[PDB]
Amino acid sequence: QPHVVVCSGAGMGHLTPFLNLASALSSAPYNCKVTLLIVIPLITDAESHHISSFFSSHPTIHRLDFHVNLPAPKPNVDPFFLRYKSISDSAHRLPVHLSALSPPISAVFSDFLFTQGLNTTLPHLPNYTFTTTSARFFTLMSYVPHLASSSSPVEIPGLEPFPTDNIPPPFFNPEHIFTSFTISNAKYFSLSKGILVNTFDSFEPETLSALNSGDTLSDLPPVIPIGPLNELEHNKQEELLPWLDQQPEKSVLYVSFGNRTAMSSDQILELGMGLERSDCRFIWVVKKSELRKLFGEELYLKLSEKGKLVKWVNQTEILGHTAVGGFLSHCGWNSVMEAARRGVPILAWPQHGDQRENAWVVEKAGLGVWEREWASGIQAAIVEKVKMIMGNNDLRKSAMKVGEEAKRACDVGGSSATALMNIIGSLK
Ligand SMILES: O=c1[nH]c(=O)n([C@@H]2O[C@H](COP(=O)(O)OP(=O)(O)OP(=O)(O)O)[C@@H](O)[C@H]2O)cc1Br
Repeated sequence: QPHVVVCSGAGMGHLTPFLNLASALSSAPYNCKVTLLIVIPLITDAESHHISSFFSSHPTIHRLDFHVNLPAPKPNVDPFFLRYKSISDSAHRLPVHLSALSPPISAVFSDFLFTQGLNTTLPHLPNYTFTTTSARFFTLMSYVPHLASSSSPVEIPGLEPFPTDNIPPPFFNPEHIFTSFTISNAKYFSLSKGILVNTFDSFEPETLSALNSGDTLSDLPPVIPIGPLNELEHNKQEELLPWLDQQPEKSVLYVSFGNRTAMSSDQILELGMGLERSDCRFIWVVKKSELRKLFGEELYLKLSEKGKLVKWVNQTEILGHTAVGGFLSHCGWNSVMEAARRGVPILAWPQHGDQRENAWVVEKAGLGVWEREWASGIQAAIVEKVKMIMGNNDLRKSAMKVGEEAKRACDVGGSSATALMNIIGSLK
């Protein structure tokens, strides 16, 4: 009976958890009427494919497009940052757009980019901000308006200090494009009904206990873990599954630095050489002619003999496969949670944004280990650490326990399932 609107943003790291939320709410035991807002046009052609597939497989979820013009490119500015700004700038349009829906909407579950727009413009709708990052990094985000100097760590009372090394450098520049919309939106988190986080109590217990006490970041509304949100299905299974079926248990390293272009040609080459020297079986989402002459023919062949060099996979199907023994990851939060759910040990090589703090959380939780200066010697970093990640050892066991706790959290009666049920049960 309750009609809820899930308001997604731009790019897969934002899209996926919104799709997962929308799907979870549509089905039992929540049984909501769900509308899924999509910002058009989409930033890449790939997302269009995935979004269309989703609505076909969930006919009871209504699509709602929300047009926002592409901003004009700039020499200096990142194109994703420009797009986020444009979505943030558009957000004030949402209450009218959303209130024109039927039936009556009970609540909005929205991207952080829509916070200021939804929370300051009439009509006032009940808005839960759904952050797609860790509780850890979210607490830093909430503090960005209170940033002055970068001389010392940022110390939020009641939380472990944030070293300057891990804070995105833009956050110390109030007119950096990213910082500007972070501030604008974070200033109004206090007017949200709650902050939903794709995490679980036993994964981030120190952060969450501090928040739950009322003494730390007291202006925030309740911060509510609702994860790990379990994944969607698709009408095209992962192509590599029968190849994975042929490999020994826990023998394959899954390698992914996310959707966007992450590493330089020199870095890709070095990773190639390291993977070659490791003799590990692998599946590596690289971001097939480019690669042959990037690696050279000798190395490209040797890599092909042990692994799969791919442009795209169904990541959850890979991580759920018994052949996969480890995950070399940039620690985008969706990837962390997908790995947590399946108990897959992570070798964390973070690059930017929330990734370093996410990597810290991964190590603190016993899900993996963060190689802080991986990028100073890529070939050596993989050759040294992969065997510990891929071993039958203390880390494998700690990762396995995280998986058990992650499944427990979203099972009936679990910390996250209960949290989400309470939200939905309170609804109009
Ligand atoms: O081949 C692939 N298949 C695939 O299903 N994914 C899926 O993209 C999703 C989003 O990724 P993150 O959060 O891990 O990293 P990012 O850097 O791309 O996003 P941010 O959180 O930093 O914005 C995850 O749900 C993956 O499962 C990604 C890749 Br790559």
